[PDB]
Amino acid sequence: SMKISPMLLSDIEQVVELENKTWSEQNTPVPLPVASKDQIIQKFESNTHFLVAKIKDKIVGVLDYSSLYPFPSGQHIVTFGIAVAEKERRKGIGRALVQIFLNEVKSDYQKVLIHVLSSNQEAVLFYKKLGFDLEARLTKQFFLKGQYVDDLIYSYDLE
Ligand SMILES: CC(C)(COP(=O)(O)OP(=O)(O)OC[C@H]1O[C@@H](n2cnc3c(N)ncnc32)[C@H](O)[C@H]1OP(=O)(O)O)[C@@H](O)C(=O)NCCC(=O)NCCS
Repeated sequence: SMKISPMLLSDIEQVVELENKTWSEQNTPVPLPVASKDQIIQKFESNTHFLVAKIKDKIVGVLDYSSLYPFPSGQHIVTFGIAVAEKERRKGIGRALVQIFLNEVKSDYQKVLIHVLSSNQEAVLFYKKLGFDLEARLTKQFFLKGQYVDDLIYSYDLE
C-alpha cells in the first residue's frame, strides 16, 4: 500500500536517483543532470519542503515546494516540482502528492504558480485534470532538440 510522508535526511540518496532518472530535455530546459546530494541538502537547508511517496519504504514519488519569491510583495505565491517513477505512473501517486501539498499550503498562500514546458505532454494533462488553470503562454522560450518549446504557466487559486 502507498503512503505519503515527510522526506527524511536518509531518503536523499533515493530522491537523487529517482529525479535523475526522471528529468530529460523533454520536461526541463536546465542542463542535465539537475539533481545531486548536495543540491538537495542545500534546498532542505533553505526551507524547501519535500513530500515523498513510498511503496514498501521504497521511494516512488517526490514533491518539493517553496515560496516563489523571497521578497514580501510576492510572498503569497507558492511553487513546486514533482517526479513520479516511470514504472509507477498512472496509478494515482501524482494526484495524491499534489493533494496533500495543496492542503499544506492552503492556509499560508493565496496562489500556486508553475512553469510547464509545452513538450511535457503528460504534465499538461495532469495539471489540467487536477484543476489547474492555464494562465499564460510564453512563446518560443526554449530551444531543445531542434524544437522551439513554449513555456506554459499554470496556476491554482488557493483563494
Ligand atoms: C506528471 C506526473 C507527475 C504525473 O504522475 P502520475 O502519478 O502518473 O499521475 P496520476 O496517476 O496521479 O494521474 C492523475 C491524472 O494524470 C493524467 N495524466 C498523467 N499522465 C498521463 C499520460 N501519460 N497520458 C494522458 N493523461 C495523463 C490523467 O489523465 C489523470 O487521471 P487518470 O489517471 O484517472 O486517467 C508524471 O508523469 C511525472 O513524473 N512526469 C515526469 C517528469 C515531470 O515531473 N513532469 C513535470 C513535473 S515538474
